[PDB]
Amino acid sequence: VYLDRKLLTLEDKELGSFGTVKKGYYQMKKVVKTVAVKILKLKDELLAEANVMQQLDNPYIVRMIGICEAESWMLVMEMAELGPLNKYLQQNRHVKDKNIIELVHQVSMGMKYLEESNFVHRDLAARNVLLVTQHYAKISDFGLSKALRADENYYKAQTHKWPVKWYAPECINYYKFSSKSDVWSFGVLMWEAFSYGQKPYRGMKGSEVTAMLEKGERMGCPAGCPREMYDLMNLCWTYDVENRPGFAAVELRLRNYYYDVVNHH
Ligand SMILES: CNC(=O)c1nn(C)c2ccc(Nc3nccc(-n4cc(N[C@@H]5CCNC5)c(C)n4)n3)cc12
Repeated sequence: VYLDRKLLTLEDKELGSFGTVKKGYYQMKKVVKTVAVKILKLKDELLAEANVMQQLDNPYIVRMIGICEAESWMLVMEMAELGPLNKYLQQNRHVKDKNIIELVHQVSMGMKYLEESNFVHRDLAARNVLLVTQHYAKISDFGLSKALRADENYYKAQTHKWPVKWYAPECINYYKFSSKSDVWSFGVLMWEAFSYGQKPYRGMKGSEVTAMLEKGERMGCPAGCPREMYDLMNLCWTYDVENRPGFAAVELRLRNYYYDVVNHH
């Protein structure tokens, strides 16, 4: 878990600026590993974030190499070279619809695993999906993540920063976070991906988003997004937690549509 700082080389320039994200290199048993490092420069939160990641083992989740306590607290992770999914899509507007399905399906596989492992992500958004390649997505940013209690299906937040546009109505109304509330967030993530990284509920206040959802209104279908994918987004946005599908059902719908699109092309 605790890394040797002598074996870590950080780059001067930062990838993003909580703290900062920097590129580095970790001298391993034989090969040198390119890493992305979360630098605090909050400590308990970074250690809790590292503890969650240490427990996760899935191809569609960012792997943590370890933690290092130096001039600042550091979270060292395997590098996903292409960066955040939203920024990638904003910069590469010609990514094909089939490719977008492939990527959101990968996110759904990672989330199906998280749900099976009884962890709630609580910040599932396109800015928190990183690309290894144009055809390989991983989920990152476990800072708000919680291991569910053995006797409960949800995490109850004691007191209300929250990305409200990604949050299910029960998160807002009852401060209850479950895998079903991550399904809601995943619906918003699908909308962002098919909208090529555009922000959801454009120009609206958090209170206006709450009022809109309460009226039963939902975001429209993004340009070029297939009806089947929009139908899935709307299903993720099922107001009532009990009637909302879980990730096993969401991943299966995506898997089947993806292979239908693959074999049609
Ligand atoms: C803010 N800008 C960036 O992160 C970023 N910009 N560019 C150009 C990048 C290129 C590669 C990677 N590669 C990577 N590979 C593995 C892990 C990470 N991580 C990033 C976060 N936080 C960022 C804050 C919210 N979501 C992401 C965490 C926790 N891990 N990044 C990240 C970035």
